[PDB]
Amino acid sequence: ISADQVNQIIYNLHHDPFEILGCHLLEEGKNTKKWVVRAYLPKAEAAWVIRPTERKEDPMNSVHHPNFFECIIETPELNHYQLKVKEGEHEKVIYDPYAFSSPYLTDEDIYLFSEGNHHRIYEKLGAHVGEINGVKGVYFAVWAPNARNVSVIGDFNNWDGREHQMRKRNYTIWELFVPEIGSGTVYKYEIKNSEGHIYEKSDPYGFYREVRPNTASIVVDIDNIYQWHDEEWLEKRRNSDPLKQPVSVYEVHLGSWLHGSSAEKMPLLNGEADPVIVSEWNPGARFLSYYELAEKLIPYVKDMGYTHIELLPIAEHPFDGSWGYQVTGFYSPTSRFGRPEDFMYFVDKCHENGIGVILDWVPGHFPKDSHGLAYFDGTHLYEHADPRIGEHKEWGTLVFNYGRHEVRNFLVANVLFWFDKYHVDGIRVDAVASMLYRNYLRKEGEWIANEYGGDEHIEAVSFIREVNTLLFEYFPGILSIAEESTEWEKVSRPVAAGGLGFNLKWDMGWMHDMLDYFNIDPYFRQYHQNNVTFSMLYYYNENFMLALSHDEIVHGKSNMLGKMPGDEWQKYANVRALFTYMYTHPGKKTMFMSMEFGQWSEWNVWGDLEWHLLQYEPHQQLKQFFTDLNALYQQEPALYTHDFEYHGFEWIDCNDNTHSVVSFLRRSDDPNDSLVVVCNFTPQPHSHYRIGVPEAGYYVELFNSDAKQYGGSNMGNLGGKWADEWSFHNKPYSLDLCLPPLAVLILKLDPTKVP
Ligand SMILES: [Mg+2]
Ligand SMILES: [Mg+2]
Ligand SMILES: [Mg+2]
Ligand SMILES: [Mg+2]
Repeated sequence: ISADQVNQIIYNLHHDPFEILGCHLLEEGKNTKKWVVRAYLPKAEAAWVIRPTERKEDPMNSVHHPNFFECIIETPELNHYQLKVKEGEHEKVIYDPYAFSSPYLTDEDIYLFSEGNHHRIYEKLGAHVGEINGVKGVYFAVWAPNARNVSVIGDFNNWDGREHQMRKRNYTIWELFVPEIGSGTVYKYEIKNSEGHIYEKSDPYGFYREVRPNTASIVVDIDNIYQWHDEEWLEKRRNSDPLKQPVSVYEVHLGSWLHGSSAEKMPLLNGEADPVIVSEWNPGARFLSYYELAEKLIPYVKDMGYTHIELLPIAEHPFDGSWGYQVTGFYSPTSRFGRPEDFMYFVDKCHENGIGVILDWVPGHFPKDSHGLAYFDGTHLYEHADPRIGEHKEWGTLVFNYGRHEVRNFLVANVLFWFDKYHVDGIRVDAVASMLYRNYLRKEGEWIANEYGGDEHIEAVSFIREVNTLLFEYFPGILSIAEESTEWEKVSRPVAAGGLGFNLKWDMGWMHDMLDYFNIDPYFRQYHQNNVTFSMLYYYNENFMLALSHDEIVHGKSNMLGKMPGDEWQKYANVRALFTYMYTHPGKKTMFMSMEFGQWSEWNVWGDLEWHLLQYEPHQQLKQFFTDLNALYQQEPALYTHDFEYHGFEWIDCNDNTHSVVSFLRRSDDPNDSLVVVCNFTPQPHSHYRIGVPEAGYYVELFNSDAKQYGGSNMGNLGGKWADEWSFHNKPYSLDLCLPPLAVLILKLDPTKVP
């Protein structure tokens, strides 16, 4: 490029910067092409072009001006890239602001979508504010290849689409530009199918939706509604390995954490709306907005000390009682809690407080509701036509045709969408087995095998691998968490190693072992010592997340206290011992709202949590317990640097079944960060109990779950204990401990202590 062209850009004299900025073809070779990407990045000193799907990165060079950059790249196609931009000591990664010169679908967009590889399809499908032929308006586009006709109906034409019939492009996608309407427009698509039947559909790629049970889509100017402040969070994430950090997740169902009064409006970020009543049977209650949740949930979490919030599915869903797991509006955060920019504000405020956001994401199925994706164009479009692979009959839902390119693309791009537009830090996928098996919840003679005779759902395995390949290329540093309940192998291993590409898997066997164990009367736990220790046998086959989830405190299973035997003191003590063990056992941690304050009743998705319990000392003490435990977890490297290496854990003794006592070490990089953990899972105290330790010296009692401030009896070692030169458990030194009842101790060598 010339200096004159540069200067035109720098001084805002150029007639159309898209002519120069963005990605432009320079030449075509025999087997490749030469491209330039240009960027004007005021205040940046350096920039790179990332091609995350090829795992490449090329520096950009300043050209004529220190803030004007170019990068020449040879490759057959340059569809997928990001700009990494350094301003002083800080780096951000963004999509190219000049990527798309027009709001309409190009030939190239259509080709990539036809092939299943348009990672940014949601920039063109759906509804977008823009300009065509000189006039501002909204561009609508929808995939419906077998429809006979499609029209845009909405507020702007009183729901009569005769003058807003769409144009079909390439036998596949319908479009229309509507001048002089903007964000806030309410609409649907009116489709006529091959039989002549006329019906109404919400926008599959819609960005916002009326409040259930209404279903019209609403136009959002998604790139001009919110100003983020989380660049430093996003930089640290991208440059860190979350597997080597503390990860303690507070799992939350937004609709049922806390309710407000329906006698007032729902406040929004700089605005308000009518209240959304929780149900017809509880009409005095409304949901809190994303905005109110930012102001209330986030400081609550921060003070408790969790590193992450995990949300039950926030994608738009018609029935509260599905908990969000039957989604019909995959590209919009539920309108129960306000607008897209209110959820953006929630995430930005998490990041300001140093808290990450994990979304439960639901690619496995979708419900039959007629506004949604089902039978979209008068054919089996999103779902597979064969009910043996396209329906989950026991659930009454439909299963995506993962082999069909445009369906694969809908979902792959949807996962990316949440990380792009809403800056989330992770996803969690429930019931991964439901996708992986062609015989899932199907009787003999009612499913068919794959092309090799097996039960593996090949197309679904390929989709999962593609999702996780792409996610980590575009957004390194994120969490991709699976729950897979059939011992499918290598769930949390890289795709190139034959895995499914997740980086963490819920340890469901661990969860069952613990909750079954703790539910046993303590005298009988001697017959089930193996529940305590067994999960360490397979532990290194995956990267495990230790999750005690929402699913465990519903349907007659009781809340945590209710699972435990004994009198009220012992029930609390059991909860503290279980969770101290959980936080000291190798693996990352997840627990569900209400567990941290000892709610007695099961989680009820139709009400809110029993916050009044925190008026009382025992609940307050348990909450302080969790606060201190989260703090300890973040403060002790041996609890998080080596979760997934043999070095990070070793049993000291796990053979005393007759007293339900086990002990173990956790280690990190520094040998002085080693921790000694001792568990007593009966109510019998022990005044002298010997445990082998690896070094001489004074072992401080760093944590004790029987402390009086946690509701315990305050038994313990009065600060700590000198090791004896007295070999035990095959170690040269040993501690003569007092073990409190139904309690866990954590001890740590203070090598500077005065003898
Ligand atoms: Mg009509
Ligand atoms: Mg399940
Ligand atoms: Mg057993
Ligand atoms: Mg309530």
